[PDB]
Amino acid sequence: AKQQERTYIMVKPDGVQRGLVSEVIRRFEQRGYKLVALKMKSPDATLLEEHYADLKGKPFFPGLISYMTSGPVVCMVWEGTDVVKQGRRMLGETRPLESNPGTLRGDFCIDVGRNIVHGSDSVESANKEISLWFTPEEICEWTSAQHKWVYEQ
Amino acid sequence: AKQQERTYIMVKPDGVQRGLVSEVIRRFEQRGYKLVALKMKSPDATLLEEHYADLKGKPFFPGLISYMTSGPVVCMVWEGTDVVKQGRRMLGETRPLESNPGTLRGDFCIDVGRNIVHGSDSVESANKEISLWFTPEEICEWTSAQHKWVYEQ
Amino acid sequence: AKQQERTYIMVKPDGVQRGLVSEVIRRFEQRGYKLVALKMKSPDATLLEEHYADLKGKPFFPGLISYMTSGPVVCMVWEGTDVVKQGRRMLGETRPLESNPGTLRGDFCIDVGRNIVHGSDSVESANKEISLWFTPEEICEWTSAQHKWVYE
Amino acid sequence: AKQQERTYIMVKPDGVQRGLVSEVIRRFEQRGYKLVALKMKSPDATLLEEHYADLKGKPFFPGLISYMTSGPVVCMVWEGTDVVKQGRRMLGETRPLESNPGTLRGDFCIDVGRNIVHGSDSVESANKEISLWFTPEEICEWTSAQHKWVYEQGENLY
Amino acid sequence: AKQQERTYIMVKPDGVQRGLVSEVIRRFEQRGYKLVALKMKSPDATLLEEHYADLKGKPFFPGLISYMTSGPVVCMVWEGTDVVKQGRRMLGETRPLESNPGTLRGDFCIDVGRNIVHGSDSVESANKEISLWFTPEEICEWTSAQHKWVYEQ
Amino acid sequence: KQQERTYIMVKPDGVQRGLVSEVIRRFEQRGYKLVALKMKSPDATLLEEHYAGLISYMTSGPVVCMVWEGTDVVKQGRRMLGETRPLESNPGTLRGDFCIDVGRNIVHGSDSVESANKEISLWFTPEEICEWTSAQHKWVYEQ
Repeated sequence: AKQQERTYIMVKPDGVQRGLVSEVIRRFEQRGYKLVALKMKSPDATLLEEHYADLKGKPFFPGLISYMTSGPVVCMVWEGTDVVKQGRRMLGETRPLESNPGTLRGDFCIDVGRNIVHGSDSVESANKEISLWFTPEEICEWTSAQHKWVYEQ
Repeated sequence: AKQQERTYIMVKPDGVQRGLVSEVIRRFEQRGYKLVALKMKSPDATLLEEHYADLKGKPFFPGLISYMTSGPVVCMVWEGTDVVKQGRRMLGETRPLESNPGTLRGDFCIDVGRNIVHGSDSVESANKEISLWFTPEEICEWTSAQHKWVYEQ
Repeated sequence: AKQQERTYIMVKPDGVQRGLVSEVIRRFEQRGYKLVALKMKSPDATLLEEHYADLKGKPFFPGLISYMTSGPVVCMVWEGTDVVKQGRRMLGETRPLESNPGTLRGDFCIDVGRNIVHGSDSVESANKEISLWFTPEEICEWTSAQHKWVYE
Repeated sequence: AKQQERTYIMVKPDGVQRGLVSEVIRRFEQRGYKLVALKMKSPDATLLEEHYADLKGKPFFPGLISYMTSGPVVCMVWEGTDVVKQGRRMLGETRPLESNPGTLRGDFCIDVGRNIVHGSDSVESANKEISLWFTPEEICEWTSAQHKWVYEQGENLY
Repeated sequence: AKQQERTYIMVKPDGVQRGLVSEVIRRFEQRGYKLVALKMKSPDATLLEEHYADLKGKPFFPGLISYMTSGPVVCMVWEGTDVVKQGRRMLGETRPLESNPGTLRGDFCIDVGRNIVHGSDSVESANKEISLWFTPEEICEWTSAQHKWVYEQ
Repeated sequence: KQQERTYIMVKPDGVQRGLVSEVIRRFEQRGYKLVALKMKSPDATLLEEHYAGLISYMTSGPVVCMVWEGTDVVKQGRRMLGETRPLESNPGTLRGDFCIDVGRNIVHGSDSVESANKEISLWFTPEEICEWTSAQHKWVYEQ
């Protein structure tokens, strides 16, 4: 069951605009994490408001939703051991100015509000996010040919 | 109307297995072409049989369909001037042994039956393929920040 | 004589805006060619009008000049055997739609009017271009540590 | 203003000799920092002596000046929020043996005396360095097409 | 003398299977370390048991040896100042889940049992490993053209 | 068919210029299988047979010797290296991306299957060939 952990990764509108979709996918793909769902979407405010439900009511919330509807996003689900936490380490710290070289934000970003990508903060949050952005039918079950070389039996 | 041209690009099951999704996307993204639709899918045989309708009744057709259902694929639509023909030039010749270094198949492939990616062969094919794989609601309308720097006025 | 050939390479305002300066430099640097002059510049119209003198009078000319002053450019001189021709090959055809994958234009662009970079079309052209865009004191004389491994 | 902060980055003779000019530029360019000045130069000993003014008197000083005049350098000015501090971070520690993988020095260097690049250590030093290595006429202002995607709305805009 | 320090680096079977030989070499080559010995080998269990002598008796030991003989390895010797310590830092922590982005394991690995590469842990163990895996006749003496630009003399 | 092998060698200039990883990458990423590899300082006698001023350069530093396996690897290998003369080679090839002089063209590749078999047996012993099966075999090749 451990290798079956999943996380939700989203390239934010700035990531798409700046031509960083392939780079975000590369960090996960080259690591041995398995891509099990993927779509480009122009979500409406209602969907984004549920994604960010924990931030409702905060003064910056309306601006956040407006910004998140200003361009398309790329939604992904990745599967593998500890992918939630590893996913977060690969993105960098929330603030690019605190992120290290070698991370996505540390390599490509400057402002916290333009930090190109979102990753689930916990397995529980991942499960919520995955079900919000994808139907079960959109999640593609497959077995990697490199499984026995990425994981110990 | 020439900038509006679109083509259908699909990472085949071998491209997904070999971890080349990011590389295929990169070739288009870095060129200035605009990603307008994207999804991972496990298509059933009926959708693939329509995609490959012109090959129906060829002796290799059954094996092609079985192969194309042997892992997930990544479906994409790219937009920009001459994208059908340029997309094909970037993929390389159909046969990897005839493809030049610098092209996707020339860099990454050996066998014509394991040639990692599909690109529409013509504007007519592209229009058919786009509407076969995607509904209009899955196509994302957006304007790239770099438009005026990729295209002349 | 051969090894001292020089060409003029210029990242155009779209190349700079699209963050392709490092990539243009890499194609030459990794090839073993020697960078002997480099500067970012905002040329005035009078210089651009001399650079494009043969085009003066064409309907698109004023627009070309305004476009070429719309952002800074990166000016370079590269040195090495057959650098003019090899530089043009590495850039790809002038028209990106006719340029092959593996070339700068084949990899990165689409419209001939947004074709990110210029390289001299011949040694004759290079001599003219280098003299127009650089002063002799801006050319840096040096010997590469890999010279004996790049050249026989 | 915050977004207008600038730093001086210089590829040292070893960085040029080892073919690392493009890689140094890439780290800044891909990050959204704006290149506003750039030139290759073979500076006179006196310019370098002024650049390292506060190292005069040190036994290694003559040696440092001779080394820094041993090949051309590439001078740059980069602009963006926190560019001085982020620039240093991207370069890695001064000592390559203390620098982490992913930084320029950690990926490409071994010896502190051959550490390929210099970055201003502070805003004060950066302004001094920019003025020493470039004239105001060499600074080429511009606004990036990607500005609104690299930066959020700036605060206290008049 | 300090510039003459050497370490033993080995791409394990998973690193070879996953196509990561060029990437391991790149990390050392681009840093200015000097490659002085290199070979692909399918070692006998006897050689591996001596390599892993400190682990004899552990319950996983027989399984480790059978794993390490399940595909070829690539053996290397690198030379330069502090290469043992720097080499380990470039590989990352033993555990990929603790390794930082930018390191080999942090970029490409997930399971500690499939952590693609080995590096000597000390000058003492490096000297033992080098003489275990290579004869003196396989070590190539040469001087890099970039020596005076990598090192201050 | 898929068992075809070729001999690729990084010449002393390729090693000196830090291009070993890149030569390996071009073959590795293509799906070709590395079955033999070694760094060596061959003597004049091995070099004279191989080539039956050149011998001096070819002994001026170490080389990296390789055997790659896969369908059409001799011809595809040559294509990936580029034309013998770098000034005739296209961008995307190793010599077209990294070289200028024919006498400093960083790499050698067998020109035919017959030459490859001869070169492999000249530069490697049978015991140095490592046979294995790639986990990606069924995705690189059609059954």
